[PDB]
Amino acid sequence: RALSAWVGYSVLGAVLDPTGKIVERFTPEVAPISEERVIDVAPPSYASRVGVREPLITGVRAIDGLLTCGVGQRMGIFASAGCGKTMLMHMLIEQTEADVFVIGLIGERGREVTEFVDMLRASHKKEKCVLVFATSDFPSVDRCNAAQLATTVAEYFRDQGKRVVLFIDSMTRYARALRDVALASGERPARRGYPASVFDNLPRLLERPGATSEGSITAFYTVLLESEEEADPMADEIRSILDGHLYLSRKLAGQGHYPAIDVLKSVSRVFGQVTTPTHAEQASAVRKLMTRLEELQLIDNDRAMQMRDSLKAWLCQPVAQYSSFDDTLSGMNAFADQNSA
Ligand SMILES: Nc1ncnc2c1ncn2[C@@H]1O[C@H](COP(=O)(O)OP(=O)(O)O)[C@@H](O)[C@H]1O
Repeated sequence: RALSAWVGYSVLGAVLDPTGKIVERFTPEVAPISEERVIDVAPPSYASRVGVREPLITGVRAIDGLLTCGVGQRMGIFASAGCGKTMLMHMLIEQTEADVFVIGLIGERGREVTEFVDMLRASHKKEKCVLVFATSDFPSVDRCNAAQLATTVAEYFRDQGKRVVLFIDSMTRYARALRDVALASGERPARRGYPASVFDNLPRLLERPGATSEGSITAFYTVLLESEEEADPMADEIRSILDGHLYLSRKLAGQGHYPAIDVLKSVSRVFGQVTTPTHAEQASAVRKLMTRLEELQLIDNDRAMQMRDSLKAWLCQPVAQYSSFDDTLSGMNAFADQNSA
């Protein structure tokens, strides 16, 4: 399982199978610069990293205002079917300003992999993106190697001083792949099916992104919620290792409200660390306003109803639209002024 892969500028604008071989390109080769690297390497020493200080502007108002991410943070995207998470990923790719984008699709159906590649084909920052994939037809070993290879490419470009963003689709599937790889060997599984090595190996992958002296890997990890929430232990044991999490709602999805971000169910554990005190005050004000508006739900009724509509309209944002951080904060200020009255 512990394989070596060839990474570098040669795979910029390219699709990789779980072994590091280029199986497709959507732009010419940027430069023939490569490196052989072990894809299951240990995370950087806790004493060598720099703290999550700077924020990462993702262009989305619901994130920049109430859930601001940090350069080096490890965010989670919690979704079920039809919550709109893949268009959220493409939105983040388009709007965010970063040197390199690295997507890692794990256990996805090959149709969806092709669809995402074709989406990357039309992006105007396509030469920055590197896709790594492992379809269902691949063994669990290769689905695991896919996420490890994506993290390794991100690490390569981090050591080059570049600002790197890393997506991993379905951390659930990488967890299940580690579980299956361990179970295929002599490993004992009484903990909800997952043996001991799974819980040591998940954070080993999660603790690799993060800011360094120069160069950084901000990472997003997606988690499937099934359609129950009564039986979902892996989601909650994954949320604990993340520096925040994004909750996507089937409710606002069925409404047509995208990004289907439930702001109240979400948090960025680096928000206060990457936001100015003014922004931090306005965020708490808008949070109180939202909790008051949803707490009320069963001339004082009319104003508050038009206010709920105004706020939900401000939170809604098509992937075409882009909002700068200044305008985002200008909207935050208005919806805080409303809380002050
Ligand atoms: N600009 C848009 N206008 C209307 N609907 C949109 C737009 N962008 C995304 N959607 C909705 O997002 C949904 C796709 O969700 P999807 O990303 O496939 O969720 P998942 O990734 O969890 O499968 C579609 O049903 C579509 O209605």
